[PDB]
Amino acid sequence: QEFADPHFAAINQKRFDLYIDLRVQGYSSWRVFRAIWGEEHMDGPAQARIFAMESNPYYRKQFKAKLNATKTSDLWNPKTALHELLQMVRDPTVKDSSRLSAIKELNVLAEITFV
Amino acid sequence: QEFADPHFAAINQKRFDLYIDLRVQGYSSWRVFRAIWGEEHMDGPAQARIFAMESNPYYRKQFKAKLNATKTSDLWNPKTALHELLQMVRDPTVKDSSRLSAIKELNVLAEITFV
Amino acid sequence: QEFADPHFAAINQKRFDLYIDLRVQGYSSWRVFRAIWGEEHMDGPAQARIFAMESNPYYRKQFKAKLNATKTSDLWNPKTALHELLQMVRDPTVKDSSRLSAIKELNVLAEITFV
Amino acid sequence: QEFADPHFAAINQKRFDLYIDLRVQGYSSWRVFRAIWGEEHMDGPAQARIFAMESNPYYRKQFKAKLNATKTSDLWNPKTALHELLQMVRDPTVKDSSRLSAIKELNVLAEITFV
Amino acid sequence: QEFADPHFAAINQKRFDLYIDLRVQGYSSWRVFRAIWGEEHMDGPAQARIFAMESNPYYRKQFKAKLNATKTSDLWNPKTALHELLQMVRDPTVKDSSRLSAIKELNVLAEITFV
Amino acid sequence: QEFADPHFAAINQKRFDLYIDLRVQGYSSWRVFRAIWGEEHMDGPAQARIFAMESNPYYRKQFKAKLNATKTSDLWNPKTALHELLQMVRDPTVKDSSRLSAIKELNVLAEITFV
Amino acid sequence: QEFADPHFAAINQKRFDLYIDLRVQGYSSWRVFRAIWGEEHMDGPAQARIFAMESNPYYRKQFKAKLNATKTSDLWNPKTALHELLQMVRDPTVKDSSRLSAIKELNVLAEITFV
Amino acid sequence: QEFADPHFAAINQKRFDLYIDLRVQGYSSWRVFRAIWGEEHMDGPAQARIFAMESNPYYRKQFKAKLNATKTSDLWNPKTALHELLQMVRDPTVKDSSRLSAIKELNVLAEITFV
Amino acid sequence: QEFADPHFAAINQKRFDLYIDLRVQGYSSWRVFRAIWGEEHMDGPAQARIFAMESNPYYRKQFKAKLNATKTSDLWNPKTALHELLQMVRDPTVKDSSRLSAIKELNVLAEITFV
Amino acid sequence: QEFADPHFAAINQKRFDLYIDLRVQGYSSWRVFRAIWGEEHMDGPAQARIFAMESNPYYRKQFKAKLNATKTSDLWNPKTALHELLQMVRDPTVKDSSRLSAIKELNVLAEITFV
Repeated sequence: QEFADPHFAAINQKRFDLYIDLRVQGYSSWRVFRAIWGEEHMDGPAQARIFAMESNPYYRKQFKAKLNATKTSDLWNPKTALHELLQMVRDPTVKDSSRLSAIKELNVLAEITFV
Repeated sequence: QEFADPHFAAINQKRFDLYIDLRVQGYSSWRVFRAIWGEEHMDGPAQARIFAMESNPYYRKQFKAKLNATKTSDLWNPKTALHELLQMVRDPTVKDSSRLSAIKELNVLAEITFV
Repeated sequence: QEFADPHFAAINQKRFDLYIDLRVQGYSSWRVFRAIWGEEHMDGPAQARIFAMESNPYYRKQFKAKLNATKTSDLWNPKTALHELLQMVRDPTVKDSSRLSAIKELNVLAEITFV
Repeated sequence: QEFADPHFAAINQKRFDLYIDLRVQGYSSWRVFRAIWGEEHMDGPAQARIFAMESNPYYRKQFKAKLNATKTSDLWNPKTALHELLQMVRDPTVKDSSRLSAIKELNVLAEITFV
Repeated sequence: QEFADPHFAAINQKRFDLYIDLRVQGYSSWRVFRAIWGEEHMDGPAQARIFAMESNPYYRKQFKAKLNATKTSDLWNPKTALHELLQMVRDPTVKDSSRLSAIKELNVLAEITFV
Repeated sequence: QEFADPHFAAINQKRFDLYIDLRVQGYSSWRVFRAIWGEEHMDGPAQARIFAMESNPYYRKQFKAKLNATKTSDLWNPKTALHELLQMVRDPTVKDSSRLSAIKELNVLAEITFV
Repeated sequence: QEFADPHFAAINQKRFDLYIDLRVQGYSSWRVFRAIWGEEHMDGPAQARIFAMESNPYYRKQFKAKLNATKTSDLWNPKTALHELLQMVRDPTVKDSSRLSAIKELNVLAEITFV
Repeated sequence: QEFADPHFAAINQKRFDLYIDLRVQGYSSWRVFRAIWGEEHMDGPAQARIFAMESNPYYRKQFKAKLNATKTSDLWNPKTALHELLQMVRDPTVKDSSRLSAIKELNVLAEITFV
Repeated sequence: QEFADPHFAAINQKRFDLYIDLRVQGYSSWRVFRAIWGEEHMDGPAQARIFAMESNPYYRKQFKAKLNATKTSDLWNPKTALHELLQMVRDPTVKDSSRLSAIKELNVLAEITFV
Repeated sequence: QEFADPHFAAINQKRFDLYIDLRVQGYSSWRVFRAIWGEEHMDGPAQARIFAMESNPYYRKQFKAKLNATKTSDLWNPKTALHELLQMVRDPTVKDSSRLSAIKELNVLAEITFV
């Protein structure tokens, strides 16, 4: 499918489930297309194909169902927040004001004001 | 219709419904034109054709009706807000101050201050 | 009328009503000229012709009448505000701080602080 | 009058009234000169001629009289404020922070916090 | 007088009164020189001649007298403030944040919060 | 494995444990790939291979388990916060506002206001 | 005196009084040198000669005496503040945020909040 | 060792202690490598070798032990804070806002508000 | 003395007193060197010679003595503050936000809020 | 010593005391090297030699001793703060916002609000 076709589902259905799950977990678009649909990027307009598959009625319904079926503890739980802030702290590409603010917020969260 | 004609409706009516629904859901203009009306972009002035079809009395009336007929729980419900903030968190193109602020707001929302 | 003439009304009167209505609804100038008066842009100074037709006594009086005759619920009602903020959220051209602030305000409005 | 002459009034008096009225309504200078005095711009220094006619004793006195004679409801009344903010909202050239702030203020004004 | 001479007064005295009055009303320097003393600009250093005539004892004394003799209602009265803010609002060269702030302050002044 | 293959685990399993541990400790991606998988960077798209191995079901499950199994005292304890702020203070590449803020926060934490 | 000589006073004494008075009134240096000492600028280093004459013991003592002898009503009295803010308002070179702030402060001062 | 080898310890053990101590005192990485391991920089990727030696299990364990064994008075004691702020004050490369803020904080700390 | 020699005092002692006094009054370095030691700048590194003479034990002791011997009314007394703010107001090179803030502070100081 | 050698002390010991004293007083590094060790800069990497001599155990111990032996009145006493702020005020290279803030803080300190 190198064209821009919304309705071609029920033939490639297992691939659409991987895309829906990876998207509902929260990772961005664009790349997930590279992951699941290979290097079909730059076929025509890549954004066109991406948002064309982003508009399937099958997509929309299954995405809404899976999104509403996930409890709000597999998306944001305290330990993941600590890990994300720590990732931002230890990355030497985040500029320095952002690292300072991340240290501030890790300080505020875990009552670590010298105690 | 490669011209800029407001009133040519009642001949292409199913296409106007897809456009109205996709727009009322909230996605931007410009691209939705690429989606539903193919690659007729850059025919003349693309913005001219877009806002010419954006000014149909048929458009305006049906858009207002469908917009007022949608309950305020298919546009913004808490779980969609969590998913959008998480999308902004896990995207490595959002600069770093925005990611920090998104983490802050996800922190504030779900009472996740170490509890 | 490729010149800059204020008083030439009562001959083209139906076109002036479309312009007045589209302007009173709130959309910007410049383009509405492209819409209703074709591609007569860049005839001389486009801004000159635009603000020359923007200064007709007939214009001013009818614009004031139609503007004062519109109830303040066809301009800003809550559901339109929700739709505009959602448009700004789902547009991937709005930079990232603006998207974060739009999410914040949609959060504040519809009491959606985890409830 | 392609020179820079303050006192040449009482010969061109109807043109000076249109200029005074358009200026007292609040629109900017520079262009109003293009409107009422044709394309005599760039004759010498355009700003020189503009502020030379801006310094006539006849001008000053009539401008002060007409400015003090206008009630403060033909300049700023609530419905005009709503229309101006809406113009700023629907213009796709206003950057995105300004549009967000305009939405905020339209929100604050018309008690539209979900009610 | 194409030189830089402070004391040459009592010969050109009517011109010095126009300059003093235009300056005491509040308009900037530089141009007022163009207005009253023609196009003698760029003779030598224009700023040199301007601030040389700005330092006459005759100037200083008459300027102080006329400045202290003007009541504080020909400089700033409410209606002039409304007109200046409206000028800043309707000028399409003022950037967009300044226009928003001007609308805010016009809102604050004339108790126009939906009332 | 110079391709982009998610499921090739159970053959290289000890390498996946080092990656999981180094990532769960908080250091960034990209480099950890250089560390554990040599200089296989720029094989194709490096980000593609990185986030392809970042999407293994085996990865996800083991990463979640190890992340939830680590007590919140091997990630952020007070002495590590002091050391990180001190690192930011003594690094002559952090610009000067960030160093000032780091000194401020080290001041605030350890009650060192002249006492 | 095209050199840089501090002590050459008591020969040119009337010129030093004009300089002291113009400086004590508050106008900047550099130009006052152009005014009183002609176009001797760029002789060597202009700043060198300026601050060399700025360091005379005769200068310092007379400057201190004249500065302490001036009452604090020939430097800042309310009407001069109004005139300076008005100058900043009516100058079309002051950018637009500064003009807005000047209007704000003129508003705050003269109790002109619609009264 | 011009390669990138984690486990080569117990042969060069005294050098690893100097590195651990200098790092635990708080000075940055990169240079400490230049200090203790000579000019082996730019062998391959310098950051690669640096963070490869930064990931030794021997390193990690000894670094954690020495870091937890240092009392919080050899890292930040009041007199060191005064010295660091004074260093930032007397350095003519710190820009001017940072110097002003450093003076402010030195003012706040040592109760030096004219007393 | 075109070299960089700290101890050469007791031969040139009157020059060192002028430097100490001019520095203790508060004017910057660099230029004072031009003033008292002629045009010996750019001999080698000018900053090197300047801070070499800035490090004499004789210098340090006499500078400390003279600095501690000056009462805190020859450095900052109210009338000097008024004069400095007025200098900043009347200088047309200070940008416009700084001039506005200077007017604000002169307003705040001398109780000149319309009284 | 044109190499990078930490331990070569007890031969050049008087030079190390001057360096320690000048550093403990608070002046920056880099230049102090130029002062005490001549023009040996750019021998290899200047920063390398500087921080190599900055890491001597003899250095560290004597620096700590001398730093802890200095009373907190030879580093920051009120009169030095007044002198530093005055230096920043009278330097015409400090930009204008910094000068304004320095005037503000000198105002705040010495109770000089018109009294």
